Amino acid sequence: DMDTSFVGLTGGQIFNEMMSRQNVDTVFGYPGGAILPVYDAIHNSDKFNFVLPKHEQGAGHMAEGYARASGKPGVVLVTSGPGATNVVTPMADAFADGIPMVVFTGQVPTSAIGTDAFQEADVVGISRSCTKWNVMVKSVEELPLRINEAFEIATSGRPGPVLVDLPKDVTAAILRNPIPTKTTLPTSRAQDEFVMQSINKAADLINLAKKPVLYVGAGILNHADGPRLLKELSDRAQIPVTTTLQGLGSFDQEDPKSLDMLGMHGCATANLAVQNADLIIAVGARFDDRVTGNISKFAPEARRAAAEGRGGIIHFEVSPKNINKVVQTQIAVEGDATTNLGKMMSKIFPVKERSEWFAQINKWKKEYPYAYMEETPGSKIKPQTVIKKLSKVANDTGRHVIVTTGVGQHQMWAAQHWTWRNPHTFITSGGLGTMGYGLPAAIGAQVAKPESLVIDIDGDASFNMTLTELSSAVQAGTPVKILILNNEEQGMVTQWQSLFYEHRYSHTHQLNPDFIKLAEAMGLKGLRVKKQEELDAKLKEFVSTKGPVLLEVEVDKKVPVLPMVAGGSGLDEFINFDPEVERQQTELRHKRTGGKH
Amino acid sequence: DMDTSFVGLTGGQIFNEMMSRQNVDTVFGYPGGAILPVYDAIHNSDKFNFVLPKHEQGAGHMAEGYARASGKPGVVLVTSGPGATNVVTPMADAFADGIPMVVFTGQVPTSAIGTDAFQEADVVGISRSCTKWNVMVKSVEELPLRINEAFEIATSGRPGPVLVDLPKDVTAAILRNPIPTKTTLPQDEFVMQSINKAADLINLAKKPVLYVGAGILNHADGPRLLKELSDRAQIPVTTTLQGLGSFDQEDPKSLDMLGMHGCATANLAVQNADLIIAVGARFDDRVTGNISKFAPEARRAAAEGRGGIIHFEVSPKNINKVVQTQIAVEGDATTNLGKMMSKIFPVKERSEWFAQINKWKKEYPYAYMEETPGSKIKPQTVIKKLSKVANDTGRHVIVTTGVGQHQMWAAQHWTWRNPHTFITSGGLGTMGYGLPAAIGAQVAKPESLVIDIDGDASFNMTLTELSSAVQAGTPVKILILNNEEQGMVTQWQSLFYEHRYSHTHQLNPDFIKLAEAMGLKGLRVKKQEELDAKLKEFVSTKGPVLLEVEVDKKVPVLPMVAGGSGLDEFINFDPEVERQQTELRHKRTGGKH
Ligand SMILES: Cc1cc2nc3c(=O)[nH]c(=O)nc-3n(C[C@H](O)[C@H](O)[C@H](O)COP(=O)(O)OP(=O)(O)OC[C@H]3O[C@@H](n4cnc5c(N)ncnc54)[C@H](O)[C@@H]3O)c2cc1C
Ligand SMILES: Cc1cc2nc3c(=O)[nH]c(=O)nc-3n(C[C@H](O)[C@H](O)[C@H](O)COP(=O)(O)OP(=O)(O)OC[C@H]3O[C@@H](n4cnc5c(N)ncnc54)[C@H](O)[C@@H]3O)c2cc1C
Ligand SMILES: COC(=O)c1ccccc1S(=O)(=O)NC(=O)N(C)c1nc(C)nc(OC)n1
Ligand SMILES: COC(=O)c1ccccc1S(=O)(=O)NC(=O)N(C)c1nc(C)nc(OC)n1
Ligand SMILES: Cc1ncc(CNC(C)CS)c(N)n1
Ligand SMILES: CCN(C)Cc1cnc(C)nc1N
Ligand SMILES: CCCOP(=O)(O)OP(=O)(O)O
Ligand SMILES: CCCOP(=O)(O)OP(=O)(O)O
Ligand SMILES: [K+]
Ligand SMILES: [K+]
Ligand SMILES: [Mg+2]
Ligand SMILES: [Mg+2]
Repeated sequence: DMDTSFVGLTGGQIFNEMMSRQNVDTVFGYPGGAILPVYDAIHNSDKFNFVLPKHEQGAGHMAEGYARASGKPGVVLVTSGPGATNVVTPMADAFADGIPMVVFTGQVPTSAIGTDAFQEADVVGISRSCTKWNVMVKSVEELPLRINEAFEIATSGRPGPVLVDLPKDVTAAILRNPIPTKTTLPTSRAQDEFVMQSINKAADLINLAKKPVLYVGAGILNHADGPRLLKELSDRAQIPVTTTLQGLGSFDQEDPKSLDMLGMHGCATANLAVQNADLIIAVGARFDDRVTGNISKFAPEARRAAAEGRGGIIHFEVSPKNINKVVQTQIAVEGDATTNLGKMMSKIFPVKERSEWFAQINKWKKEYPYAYMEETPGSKIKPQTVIKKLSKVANDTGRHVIVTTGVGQHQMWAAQHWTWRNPHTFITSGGLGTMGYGLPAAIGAQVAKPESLVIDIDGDASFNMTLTELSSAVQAGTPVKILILNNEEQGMVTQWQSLFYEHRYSHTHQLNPDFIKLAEAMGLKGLRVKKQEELDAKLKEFVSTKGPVLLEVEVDKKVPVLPMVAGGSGLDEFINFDPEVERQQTELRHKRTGGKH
Repeated sequence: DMDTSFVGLTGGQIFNEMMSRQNVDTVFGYPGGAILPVYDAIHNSDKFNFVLPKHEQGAGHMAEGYARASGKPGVVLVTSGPGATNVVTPMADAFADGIPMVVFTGQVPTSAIGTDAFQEADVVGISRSCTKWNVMVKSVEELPLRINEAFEIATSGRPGPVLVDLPKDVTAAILRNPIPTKTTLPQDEFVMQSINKAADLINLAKKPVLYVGAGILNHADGPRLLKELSDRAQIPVTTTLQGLGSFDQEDPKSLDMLGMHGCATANLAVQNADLIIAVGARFDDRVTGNISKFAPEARRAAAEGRGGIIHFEVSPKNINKVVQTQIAVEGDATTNLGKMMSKIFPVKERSEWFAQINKWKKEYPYAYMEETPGSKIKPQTVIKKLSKVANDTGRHVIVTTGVGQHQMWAAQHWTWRNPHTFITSGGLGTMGYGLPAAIGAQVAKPESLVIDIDGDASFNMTLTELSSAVQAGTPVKILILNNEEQGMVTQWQSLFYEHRYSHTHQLNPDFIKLAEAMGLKGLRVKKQEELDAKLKEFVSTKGPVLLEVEVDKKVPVLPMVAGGSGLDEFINFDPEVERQQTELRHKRTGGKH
C-alpha cells in the first residue's frame, strides 16, 4: 500500500507528526543551525513538552533519567557538530546500562557532507560503538521509516540508545512523493518449543537445589510484572534474593529472604551466599566485573554442583551477546525474563522450608552488617549516617520516592544504606560510571514523574561536572532535592589511592565553590549543615521544601566504603570494617601525606 | 642502539620521563581508575605543572587555548570510559581548527578489553574521525615509541589532535628489557617550479588580494613575511576569522576580515580581484559564500591566463578541494613565501586598485544602530570601548570568545595587530569554549591580560570551570554580553523563519552571585553612563573577574552573506530597516520580543 498523507509536509513537520505516533510526550534538546528545520516545526507544538538544558550532555542524561523512571525511551534533539559530540557520553552511558534512548542529531546539508563543512562531524562513525544502531537519513521519503526503526530497536531486546542523523536539507525538504504505508506505522513454533525445553530443564535443576540463590539484575525491571513474579518464585521455592546495583528496588529488602546487594561493595552475606550456593539463578543480570570478583574464584560451590550434575548456573538473558560471555552456564533461558518466569512457575515444586540454608545465611547476617565508624563527640557527620537518616525521612513522607546519584563513594553508600522496596526508584550510572549524572538524571526523572519526591544523592566532585543544569531545573519546574555529600575529594579514587598507592593522592582534590551561594545564584533554595545536632532538622526541611532545593552536608573525609572485594580476591575474600584498623590507617595517612590529608 | 635508561621503570614513570623529553611544561587532566598508574608516577612531579578542571571537556578546551597561545601542543590526561568520551568535543574541535593536541586516555587492562568491562569504551574507534592519528599501547616496550609518534604527528603537517590509549596493565607494567634508543628520543623541484610561476603571476596582477588564514600563524616568521610581501608588492590583505592578528589592521593595506560576516570592502575586493593569493586558508563555507559566485574576476582572469588563484597549502588534501586553483605551492607557507620573496618586483604603486578599495572603505564600514538616550547598551559599542581600554593598559592582550554574535562582533570591532592574540572556535564552533580556552591561554602566558568575550548561552555551557580558574591561579577577565538569548540562532530565526523563536531563550542564573560563589569578583552594568568606569575597573582588577554587560536584544550581526548569495551580495546595515524589523518582531511575537 501507499501513503500520501505526508505529501506536502516538510521533514521537520513529518518529524513532529512521528513523535505523537511514537507516543512521545517529552523531548530533551538544544537548538542549533543544522537542526533549525525541525525546531521551527516543533515551535509551540503541543504534541509534547520540551525541556531545554544548558549543555547537550545535560539533555542526554536528563533523557536517561526520564527513561529509567518512566519505562519510555528518552528522546534527544540536538544540532550538528558540537551539539552531537556533546551527547556521546550520555549515549555511551545508556549503551552500558541498557537505557532506551533515541538521539536525533541535526547534520549539515547532504551536499556539504565530506567537505569539512561548518559544524560537520561524522557522528554516525563516532557513535557507531556506543549505540545499538544508527543511521543518516538520506531523503525525506525515508524519514518515517528510520524514525520507526530507531524507536523499535531502542526499546526491544536489551534496551539501548540509537542515533538518527538528520541532514538540514532533508528536514527542510518537502515530501513530494507518496511513501509505503508500512514505513509510517510504528516467534517460530520450534523456537518457542526450544525455550520451553530450556524452561523445563531450568525447573528440574531448581527442584534439585539445596542451597539456591537468585542473582537478580536490571532485566527484571524491564517488565511491569517482573518484581511480582520474582517474589512469587522466591516465596514458592524459598530462594534467597540478591540484586546488583541496577537491580535495587526489584526486591523488597524488608523481606527476610533479601540478601541485599552483592559485588565489589556488596553485603558480605550476599557474597557469601553466592560463593556457597549450589545453584545460582541469574535473572536479568550480566555478570559484570564489579559483581563477580575474581572470576576464577566465582561461585565455587555452583561450579562443583555442575561438575556433579546437581546444579550450577541458570541464566535468564534476553540478549545472545551476553549468554556464556563471562562464565559457562548450564542452562540459558533465552528471552524476556519475566515472561519466562511466568511460564516456568507451574513447574517449580513448592518448598516447605530451607532451615539449614536460611540458618547459615542468618548467621552471616548477624556477623556481617554494613558496619562503619559512627559519629563521636565533636566529629564530623558520617556519610553513611546521612543516607540512613534520609532514607527514613524520605520513606516516612508516604510519597513515591526516586533516587538518582553521581558516581563514587556516596553512590555506594546510597546503594548499601538506603532501604530499597519499590521498582524504578534507583536511577544511577553503573556500567560507564559517569560523574555528573546525578543532577540531570533527577531533572529528567522528575519530568517523567511530576508527583514523585526526586532526590539526587550526589558527591561534590560529581556535582561539579554538571552543576550548570541547576538553572535548567528551575526553568523546567522540577522541584528536585539535591543532596551533596561533600568530603572535598574524589572519594572513590582517593580510596584506591589509599589502598593501592600508599596514600599518594595525585590530583584528586578539587576546589569547590560555595554550593549554597551557587544554589541561590541558580534560583533555588540552598541549605548547609555541618553539625551533628542539626542534621535531622535540615533533612526534614530539605524534604519538605516546596520547590527545587540543594542541601550540602559536610561529611568526614578519607572514609572507605566497605566491605570491599578487589583485584584477584574472590567474593568471599572481602575487606571488612574494623574501627581499630581505620584508626591506624588514619595515622599512617597523616604521616605519608605530610599532614596534608 | 639499545637503551636501558627506562629499564626498571613502570609505564607511568616512563610517561613522566617522556613528558620531560618532549619539553612539556603543562598537563591538563582529571584522574580516574584506569589511569591511576600514571597519576601515581606524576605525583608531585617537577617535570611539569598540572591543571585540574571540573570536567574533562574543560581540560580539552584548556589545552586548546594553551596550544593556541604558546605554539606548543596541548597535553591532556584523562581516565577511561566517561573520561575519554567527555573529551570527544575538544578533539573534534581541535581537529576542525587544526590545533596541536595529544590526548592520553587511561584504558581498562588489556585482559579486560572487549568484555564490556567497567568503564570500558572503544576510544580508538570513537576518536578515529576526530584525530589525525590514534593508537592503543599494547606493551610498555612500545610506550616511548608511541608517545614520540603522537607528538611528532600532532605538530607536523597541519597541526591536529592525536590520541594514545593507555591500558592500565601497560602503564603499571615495569620495563624489563632494553628498547631501541631510536624509539626513545623525540619532488622539491615541482615546488620550486610553482614558486616561480606564482611569482610571475603576481607580477601580471593589476588587482591582487592576499587571502590569509591560520596557516600563516603556524610559523614564527609568518606575520613578518606576510607584511614584507604586502609592502613589497603593495597588496591589500584580508584575513579569515582564524587569521585575525597575523596582519596589523592599522596598516592602510588592511581589508579586515572577509566571509559571511566579514567586512563588505573585503568581500568586494575578493570578488573583483584578478588574482587571489591564498595563504594558509582552506576556503571553508563560512568564507567563500555561494561557491559558484565566488571570485568571478579571478575566474575570468584565469580563463585569460592573466590571473586566478594561487594557493600556499601544507596539506595536499586541501588543494583543489573547494575551488580549482591555477597554482599550488605545497609545504609551509612562511617558508615558501621566503623563497619567493626575491623573485618579486617591488610594486611602488597601485592607484586604480587602492582607489576603488578606499571607495568601498568609505561607504561600507561596520555600521550599526548606536546608543540613544534611554536605550540599552549596544554590544558592538562594548567591543570598541573594551578594545581601547584594554590597549591603554600597555600589556600583552589575548582574547578568547564563545560562539555566536558576540564572537563575530569581537572579530569585527576589535583592532587586531598582534599574532596569537585571538583564540576562537571557528570550524566546529563550540559554545562554552571561551572560559576554558582563556584559562588555558593564561597558563601559557602568565603575564598576559587574557579576556574572554562571551555570550550568555555559551557561558552557561562550561561556567563550572570558573572555580578551576581560581584553583589554577589564572586571573582571567570574563566578559559576558548578555542579551538573554541565542543571538546567532534567533538572528537566523528572524531572517529565515518569520521570527519564530523556538527554544532559543534560556533562563540565566545571576552571573554576579555566580561569580562570587565561584570565588571571583563580580561586576554588572546596565547603564550607558557606567560602561566606561566598569570596563576600566574590570581590566584593572588583579585576580579573575567577571563583568556582565546587559546589551540590546535581537541585534543582527551585519553585514551578512548567507544562502546562495555571493560575497558581493551581502546584507548591509540600515537604521530604518532595523526599526521596521523591530516593529515586525513585536507584532509577530505578541510583544514578547
Ligand atoms: C563506583 C561504582 C561501584 C560499583 N559497585 C558495584 C557493586 O559493588 N555491585 C554491583 O552489583 N554493581 C556495582 N557497580 C555497577 C556495575 O558496574 C554494573 O553497572 C551493574 O552491576 C550491572 O548490573 P546489571 O547486570 O543488573 O544490569 P545491566 O548491566 O543493565 O545488565 C542487565 C543484563 O540483563 C539483561 N536483560 C535486559 N533486559 C532484559 C529482559 N527484559 N529479560 C531478560 N534479560 C534482560 C541484559 O541484556 C544484560 O545481560 C558499580 C558501579 C560504579 C560506578
Ligand atoms: C558563528 C561563526 C561565524 C563565522 N563567521 C565567519 C566569517 O564570517 N568569516 C570567516 O572567515 N570565518 C568565519 N567563521 C570561522 C570559519 O568557520 C572557519 O573556521 C575559518 O574561516 C577557517 O579559517 P582558516 O582557513 O584561516 O583556518 P583553518 O580552518 O585552520 O584552515 C587553515 C588552512 O591552512 C592550511 N595550513 C595550516 N598550517 C599551515 C602551514 N604551516 N603552511 C601552509 N599551509 C598551512 C591548513 O591545512 C588549511 O587548509 C565562523 C565561525 C563561527 C563559529
Ligand atoms: C551548520 O550549518 C549548516 O547546516 C551548513 C553547513 C555547511 C554549509 C552550509 C550550511 S547552511 O547554509 O545550510 N546552514 C547554515 O549555515 N546555518 C543553518 C546556520 N545557522 C546558524 C544559527 N548560524 C550559522 O552561521 C554563522 N549558520
Ligand atoms: C577502571 O577500572 C579498570 O581499569 C578495570 C576494569 C575492568 C576490570 C578490572 C579493572 S581494575 O581492577 O584493573 N581496576 C579498577 O577496578 N580500578 C582502577 C578502579 N578505580 C577506582 C577509582 N574505582 C573502582 O571501582 C568502583 N575501580
Ligand atoms: C557545544 C555546542 N552546542 C550547540 C551549539 C549550537 N549552535 C549555535 C552556533 C547556537 S546556540 C554550538 N555551537 N556548540
Ligand atoms: C569512579 C571514577 N572516577 C572518579 C573517574 C571519572 C572521571 N570523569 C567522569 C565524567 N566520570 C568518572 N567516573
Ligand atoms: C568517584 C568520584 C568522585 O567524587 P565525588 O565527590 O563525586 O564522590 P565521592 O567523593 O563521594 O566518592
Ligand atoms: C551562537 C548562539 C548562542 O548564544 P550566546 O549567548 O552565547 O551569544 P550570542 O547571543 O552572542 O549569539
Ligand atoms: K539496603
Ligand atoms: K577589526
Ligand atoms: Mg567527594
Ligand atoms: Mg546570548
